[PDB]
Amino acid sequence: IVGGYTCGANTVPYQVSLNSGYHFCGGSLINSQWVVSAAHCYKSGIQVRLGEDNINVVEGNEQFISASKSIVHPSYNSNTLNNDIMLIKLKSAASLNSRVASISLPTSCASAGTQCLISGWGNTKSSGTSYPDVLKCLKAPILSDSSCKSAYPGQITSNMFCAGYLEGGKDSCQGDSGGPVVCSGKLQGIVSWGSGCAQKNKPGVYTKVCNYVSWIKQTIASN
Ligand SMILES: [Ca+2]
Repeated sequence: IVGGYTCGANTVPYQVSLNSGYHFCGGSLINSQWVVSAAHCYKSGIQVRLGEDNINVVEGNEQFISASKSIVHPSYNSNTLNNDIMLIKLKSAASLNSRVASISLPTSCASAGTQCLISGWGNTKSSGTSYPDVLKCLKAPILSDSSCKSAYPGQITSNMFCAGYLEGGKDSCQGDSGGPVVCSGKLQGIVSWGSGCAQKNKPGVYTKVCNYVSWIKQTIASN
């Protein structure tokens, strides 16, 4: 997160860190046994870390649970990042409490102009590199489809939306991928891609979660 703020410990209780020896992506807990993340975050050997603030210090609210199964979206295209979504099942159910909690799925697609909360442990610099230890937060609006497409000609599909600031300075970044965009208490987005971070006229591009609720629900019901 570039240009955001320090969330505070466990203020984002659905935020997970995906760990393969080191943090490499975010994710969102959607029930006691399932996490949603970005397909481009896929790898084997994932451990899900819940209850994290400082990802380098055991502070007392963590749950570390290995993944039993990963499901990349059937139509994920890594070349175009279309359908950049994946589900991860936990080997055991997380213990849910106020600091570890699931985020509701949308019942409809949110609108341009809605303010959302984006969070992650990604890079905090736009021309440089500094990875934080504690969770960073950004409040940012969904941008119109037309300004999104104008910013990224030939690249924005019906499964993507832009959020952030065309003036630059405030954005998600490398290492935030897979994490949440939450608007009015619903998971509307997954951190997916962008050109650099926090650059003028290059806002963040997010997986449009509302398109995937039927796939998420039926996948969870049968796995
Ligand atoms: Ca920790």
